[PDB]
Amino acid sequence: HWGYGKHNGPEHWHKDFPIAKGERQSPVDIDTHTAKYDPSLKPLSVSYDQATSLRILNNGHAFNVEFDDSQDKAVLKGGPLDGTYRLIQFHFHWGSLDGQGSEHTVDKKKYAAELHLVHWNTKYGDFGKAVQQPDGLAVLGIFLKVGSAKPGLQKVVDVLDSIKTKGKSADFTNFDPRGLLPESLDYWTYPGSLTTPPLLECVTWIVLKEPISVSSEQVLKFRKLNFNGEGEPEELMVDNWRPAQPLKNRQIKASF
Ligand SMILES: [Zn+2]
Repeated sequence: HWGYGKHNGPEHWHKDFPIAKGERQSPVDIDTHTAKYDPSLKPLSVSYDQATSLRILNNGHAFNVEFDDSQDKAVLKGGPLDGTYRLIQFHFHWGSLDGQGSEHTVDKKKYAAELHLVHWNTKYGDFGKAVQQPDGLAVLGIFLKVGSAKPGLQKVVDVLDSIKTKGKSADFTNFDPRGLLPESLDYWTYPGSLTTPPLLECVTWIVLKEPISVSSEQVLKFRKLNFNGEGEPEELMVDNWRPAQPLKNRQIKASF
């Protein structure tokens, strides 16, 4: 029964998911002065040439664009990672206003939104097994600021009308996630968690330093989605972000 409201939001999650108060929760504030350059970090390898998108789903918390992860089609490797992580889905977190919406923050700065590209470690065979492992997932996080339109985002914006409410899905084949990336793959990395229930501590976070720019009209269309199901009272899908959690005994490493 979790969500983002006063009554079921992030301050409540710990009662059903006690790991909400654990030692490696996400997101976190990235203090750019405290993050250390780690000259031992490899460049990221983002291999999305054969990515096979299938479907877009409104799950009542966000929308997920789902990929065929039955083979090594779209993978993330290198950087802080050992082995091969397969893309399974991406989604966003966003605000009611342009001054909030990201989950990570940079020197306490909040971006308008944040893209998460979710990948699982192929050595665990399936996603459900991977989330039970401390190195099971790699999530590539990309900040969104409001400015110029992102052309590679418009096919997503265009289909949101068709998945307005919880449980609605649409075919979403032949979408190229390379169109969502910034120019630079410079990043921060730290060990953390899923940012929604069940809040499992299974994620190597890789957060790109360079935000992508989207237009006010693009983000306005995200804010027209609904948390509710069809024929229920309208609740706009906005402010689906968890705030920054304690860093505790963790160091954030910079690739640059
Ligand atoms: Zn997310």
